[PDB]
Amino acid sequence: MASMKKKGSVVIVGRINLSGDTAYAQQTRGEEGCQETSQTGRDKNQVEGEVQIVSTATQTFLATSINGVLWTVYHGAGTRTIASPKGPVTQMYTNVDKDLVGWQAPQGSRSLTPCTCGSSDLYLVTRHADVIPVRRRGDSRGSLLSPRPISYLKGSSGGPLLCPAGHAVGIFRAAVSTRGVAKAVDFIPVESLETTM
Ligand SMILES: COc1ccc2nc(C)c(O[C@@H]3C[C@H]4C(=O)N[C@]5(C(=O)NS(=O)(=O)C6(C)CC6)C[C@H]5/C=C\CCCCC[C@H](NC(=O)OC5(C)CCC5)C(=O)N4C3)nc2c1
Ligand SMILES: [Zn+2]
Repeated sequence: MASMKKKGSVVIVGRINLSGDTAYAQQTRGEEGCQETSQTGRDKNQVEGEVQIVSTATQTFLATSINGVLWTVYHGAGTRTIASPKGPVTQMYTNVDKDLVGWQAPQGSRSLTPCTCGSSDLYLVTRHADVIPVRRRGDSRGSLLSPRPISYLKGSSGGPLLCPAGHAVGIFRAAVSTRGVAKAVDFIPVESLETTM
């Protein structure tokens, strides 16, 4: 019992900048600082933007602020705390049945607005700042207009699907593939988040 370890915190290591004319990834912390922040849970870096790049000791993925909650996937974060300036912060939402977790949105982040447009013309934002057109096909499904190898989507779970107006429509959860080519995506609809709150 004395030699039992504690898993580290999720750590913000960068962001996807959607501010201006061009989307681009920014890194805010390197691997050594990430590993240390994961163990202490103390992250004093300023946070900005809507889409964060996050990492554990073993995985990296995305997390998206909607309505004052930083949302991501359970298969990335598990039940882990997130590092913050005052120490590890416990999850405010955990739903393994939805592959969904959330923490209070960090001070300085901006939140996306939940979409009420009812539009089926969506855009998936990846960890490489690709903005991928996706046609909505169901409550939790959308097809890529231009399929591509799943490699290009790996590490983007927790990223947003946006409507034409830039509202949040869902959180990227899984990729549907044939012969390694992603033809469709599975996502947590924003309404499932809004119900969870
Ligand atoms: C443990 O407790 C839980 C609870 C509920 C869970 N619920 C789901 C649906 C789940 O699925 C896992 C993880 C997810 C994934 O891989 N997600 C993306 C991703 O990027 N992760 S990641 O960031 O790299 C990483 C791992 C965090 C660091 C976007 C994926 C990108 C590429 C796919 C790669 C090949 C995989 C193709 C696969 N496909 C698929 O399952 O399709 C369907 C059958 C499911 C409905 C249709 C797929 O996508 N996943 C498999 N695990 C759960 C686990
Ligand atoms: Zn909208």
